[PDB]
Amino acid sequence: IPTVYDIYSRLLKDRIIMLGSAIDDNVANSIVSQLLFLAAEDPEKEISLYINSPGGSITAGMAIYDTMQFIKPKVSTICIGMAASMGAFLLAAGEKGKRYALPNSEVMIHQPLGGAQGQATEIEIAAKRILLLRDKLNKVLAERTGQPLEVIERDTDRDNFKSAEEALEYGLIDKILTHL
Amino acid sequence: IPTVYDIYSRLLKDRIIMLGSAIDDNVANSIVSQLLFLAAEDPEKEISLYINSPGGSITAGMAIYDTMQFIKPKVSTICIGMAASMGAFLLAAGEKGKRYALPNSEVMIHQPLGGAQGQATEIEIAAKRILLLRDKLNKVLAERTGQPLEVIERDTDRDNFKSAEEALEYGLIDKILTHLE
Amino acid sequence: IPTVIYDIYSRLLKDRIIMLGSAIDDNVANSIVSQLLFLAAEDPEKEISLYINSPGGSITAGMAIYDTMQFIKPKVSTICIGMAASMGAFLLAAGEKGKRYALPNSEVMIHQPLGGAQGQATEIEIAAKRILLLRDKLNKVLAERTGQPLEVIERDTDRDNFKSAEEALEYGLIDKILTHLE
Amino acid sequence: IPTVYDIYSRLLKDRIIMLGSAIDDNVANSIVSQLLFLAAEDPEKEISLYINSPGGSITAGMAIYDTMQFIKPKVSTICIGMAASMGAFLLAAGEKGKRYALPNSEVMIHQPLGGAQGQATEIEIAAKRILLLRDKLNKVLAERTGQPLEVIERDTDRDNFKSAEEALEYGLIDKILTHLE
Amino acid sequence: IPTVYDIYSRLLKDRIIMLGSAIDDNVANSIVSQLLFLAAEDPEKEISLYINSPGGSITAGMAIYDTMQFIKPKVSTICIGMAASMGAFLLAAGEKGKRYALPNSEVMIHQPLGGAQGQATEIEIAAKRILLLRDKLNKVLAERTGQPLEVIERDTDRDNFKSAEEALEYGLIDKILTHL
Amino acid sequence: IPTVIYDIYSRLLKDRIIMLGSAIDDNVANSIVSQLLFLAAEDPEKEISLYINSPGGSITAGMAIYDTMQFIKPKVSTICIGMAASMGAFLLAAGEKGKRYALPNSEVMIHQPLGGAQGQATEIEIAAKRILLLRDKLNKVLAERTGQPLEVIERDTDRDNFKSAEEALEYGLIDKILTHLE
Amino acid sequence: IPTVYDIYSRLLKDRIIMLGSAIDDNVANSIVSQLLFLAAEDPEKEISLYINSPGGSITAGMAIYDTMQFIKPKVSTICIGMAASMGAFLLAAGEKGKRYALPNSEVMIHQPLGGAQGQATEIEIAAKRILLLRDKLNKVLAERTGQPLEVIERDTDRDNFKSAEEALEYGLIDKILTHLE
Repeated sequence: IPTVYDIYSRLLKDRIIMLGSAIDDNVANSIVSQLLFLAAEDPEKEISLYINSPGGSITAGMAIYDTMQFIKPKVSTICIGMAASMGAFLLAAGEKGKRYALPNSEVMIHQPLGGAQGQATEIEIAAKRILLLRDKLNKVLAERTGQPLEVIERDTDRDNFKSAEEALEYGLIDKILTHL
Repeated sequence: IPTVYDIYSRLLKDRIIMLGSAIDDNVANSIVSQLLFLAAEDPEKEISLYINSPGGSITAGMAIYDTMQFIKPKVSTICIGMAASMGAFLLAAGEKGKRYALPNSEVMIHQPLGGAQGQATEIEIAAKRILLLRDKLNKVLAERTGQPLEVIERDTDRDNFKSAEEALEYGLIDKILTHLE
Repeated sequence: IPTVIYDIYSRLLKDRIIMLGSAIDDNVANSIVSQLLFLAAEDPEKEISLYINSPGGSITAGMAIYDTMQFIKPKVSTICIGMAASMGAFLLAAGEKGKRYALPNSEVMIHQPLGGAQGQATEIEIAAKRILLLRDKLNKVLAERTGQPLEVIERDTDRDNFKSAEEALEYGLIDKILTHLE
Repeated sequence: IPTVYDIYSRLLKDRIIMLGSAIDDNVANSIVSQLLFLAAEDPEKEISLYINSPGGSITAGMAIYDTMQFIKPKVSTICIGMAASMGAFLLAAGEKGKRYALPNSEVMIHQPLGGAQGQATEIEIAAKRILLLRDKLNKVLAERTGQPLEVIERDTDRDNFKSAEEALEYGLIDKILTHLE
Repeated sequence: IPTVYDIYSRLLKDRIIMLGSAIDDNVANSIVSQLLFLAAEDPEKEISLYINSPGGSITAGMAIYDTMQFIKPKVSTICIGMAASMGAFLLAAGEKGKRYALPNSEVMIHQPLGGAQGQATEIEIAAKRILLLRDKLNKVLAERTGQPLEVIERDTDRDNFKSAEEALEYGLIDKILTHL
Repeated sequence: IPTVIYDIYSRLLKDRIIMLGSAIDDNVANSIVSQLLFLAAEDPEKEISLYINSPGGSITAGMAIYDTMQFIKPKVSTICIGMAASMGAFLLAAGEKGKRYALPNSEVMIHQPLGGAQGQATEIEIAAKRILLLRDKLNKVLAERTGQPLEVIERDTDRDNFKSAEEALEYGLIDKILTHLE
Repeated sequence: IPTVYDIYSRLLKDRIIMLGSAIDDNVANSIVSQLLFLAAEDPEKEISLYINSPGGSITAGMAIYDTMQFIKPKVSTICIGMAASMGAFLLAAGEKGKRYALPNSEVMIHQPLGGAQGQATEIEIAAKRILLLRDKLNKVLAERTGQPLEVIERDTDRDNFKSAEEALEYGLIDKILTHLE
């Protein structure tokens, strides 16, 4: 980032948030803070969230997600480059009707990844958790896309890569931008 | 973090503290300092503490906890994303009636983790300590939630994960926010 | 990066010039896209110049830049200075047709995508199928930008293909080889 | 931390010093510098030193200690979270009558830790030193607490963990907070 | 570096660029940017490029080189301390007649270094490349020095170290400064 | 290091106070010497105070400080706060005779030089000869500063020698033990 | 390095350059830049270069050296603490008559260090180079000191450590200071 004053900061002035990295507790905390701030400046005006991320932590993602739905402003999402795992999720969380993607953008969805370690009990505790998480997310996706849960389930069994059009068709995005 | 003033700093101007990392001596020291500062600016106005943390050091946590109860202002807590171990604890420490959580927030509670090393004596010294710590915390939770000690004890024997509603039911939060203002 | 005259790269951005002099990854892409978006907001009418000296990078990170370039109103002129390979070469070719330059000793290299699979037969197939489409997708874009028929681009990028400024001009990657600015 | 003026710095403006880390030559040097600075701004006004530290170097600690007793201002200490080894020591060094601690604060005291390496002679040189150090410190504690040396000696043979009340009873703190004002 | 407002920056104010490190994509990018900037401030005034470098990437070097020949201003070069590989090259790229070097400066030239790895084909692809690179550079040197290609070729077979005078004689520099 | 107007240590320098609270190496010496030189340029008349809490350091780095102290016009007062060993102790003793203080529980340790040789017999001899002279050189300086006869300093620094504030006062390292700042 | 404006920078304002580290391409580049800058501000006024360095790269050194002789201003050198290898060299490069050193300063000179690796040819290429370098430097030293080349050669065969006086006698410095101003 070129200190022209942060570049990303000047862009925030026009109500634009840039997510171009993996999603972890830290990134989430920043983006959530940006969202909260924008909502305080003008809870009326729209917000744009560009997304080019490989995914990240399930919780960190939901923090962003909920924050988006929580604030008054409508958050428009634009998948630029690539949006997978939570990244894809967040793209779909954008205000229905304002979820865009560029021509060669790419989108990928899949079931949750995790790990258990310890006693049988402990592992069960973790397996039960992740499974609910999977179920919780799939349901959210169903609403955002329109696909029936059954589909989302079978479709995210393994890495599912989709093109912008394929993404439009599935119900992840609403339109493919070409000129600004 | 952006500089459009430090972002987290501008948010502090509206009396909002952001905890989005593990809790250690350092983080505790920062948040306590923020709380103390806010209390000096206007000991009358409310304070909001967003929480998305995996937990941390028992002592570092209590430092925050006590500081919250100590200052005049009422600290409102909002679990955003995830609050476990001390994180969950702090969420519950928020002014009764103003402890919120978002729809897909998640909350986990459990007994303390630690380690002993050395002579039998030394290990006993540590085992006796941690056990009291566990007991001390559990009692605090009982008050904050309303659950009887017995329950908190049995319920935190091993990692206990709860949804926002499950959290509301247990007495950790008071309401699940969905719309702002 | 010398502090004053404040980032030098920043002062250069003031004259609407973006410098890409490193590999291309999610991070770099994010910065450059941000610069492009910013410039388009300042004056969607004026031209933009993107100097390029990069070894290539992530396919996605690249397309992000690519699409952003085609997306914004301003016309993005590209100048291969030193070296432009993989996505780097690609981006050079994405510059507004007619304003894609390269200096005398610039060098340009193109090739098919690199990647890796790991896991069950299924998983590997999933990856092989993906990369292959990616290759195909990119090759098509190149055909348009260069004028070469897909067939050529395919056979020509089977293995690292190094080209000189002239060879690059001939292939249709650049339009002119700059020599001075008086 | 957050820059809204560094936060720890703004807090120093109200004459408050934050010790929330282990104590080493470096930390000591910073805190001593802060103390000296505050004494130059107004040698009349009180100073507050919040403490949440695991302890540290015996010398680094004494530097702070002496500096506290040296300057004109009276240094009030507040154990927030946890104060052990030198940390505990410093808490006890606070101006008698103004050594506080919050509800769930925790305090631990113990004899010195060290190491020798080399020739018999060299080890003896080190053993003789540390032993005097132990003795020197114990005496200081006796004065600050009121306990007779005999007690301090036997009581710090091995890690001794105390609760806020237990700490009040021993004579380490004077009062336990709860509500500011 | 110390503040004067950076020191290397204040020196840039008098139109002086300092190259005192190896040459890599990054360094090249910085220096090229400095050159472009200076050319925008006053395409009429001269520019001075002090050089004390062990060499670097062939491409990173050429980027600098071409940029020097490309801009309107004349770039004067001064080898201070040591200039080898590309470093030497850049010294020779300075505006003919204004390529200086201090008394105990030292200059070294040599053929390109690189590496191949993989299938016979792949290695051939790399060998063919580097060889052309060598040839390309040698030709550039011939022009800048005046030496016939034949000489440059045989002379750079292995590390060739030259003193300021030896450098003057070869045609790399034009004069050895004593006290400006 | 809390920046507040501005870095704590800097504001303290404004009142002519230098803080040495770390080991002594080429770097630290360079900073402290620079501070001393600066203070001497601001007012070569006014006194300077050098607080010391250091484990010691490089013999040369130390002497650099030492000489600089004796070199400048201002009189440098030293205060051992916490601990002063090896060069640290040395520097404390270098303070203007009469203004070398120490707090109640300060501690001071002195000892002969530490080093290492490596290589040919010759090379090792070169190093052994050097360090020995260094030891001798320093001991002499200490004799003057303390008042103790060389013989004593020699025998007394054969192995780590730890001294209390009083023991330090008695030896002649400090002049008075402070109790009030005033 | 305390920000008063930075100490080293304020010192540069009075035309003083501080070299207190090993000498490498980077340090050389900085010091050269400082020298060039000072020469632009007032090519008439003298410049002082304090030196406390263990030595460094032969080329990095020469860059400084030549730059010193190149600029109009006369560069006065002061060995403070220690000056070895190139460091010693630079001390000797100071304007004859203004090369000082403090009482306990120390100065060490020696022949060049390096390394070869590869084919016989390659090694010869390097051996031939370093040898010329040694010869080149020795000659410079002869001029600066007054000693005949033969002496410098034999005298730097192996690490040669000299005291301030020994340094004065050899012709490296001109006077040993003892009172500034």
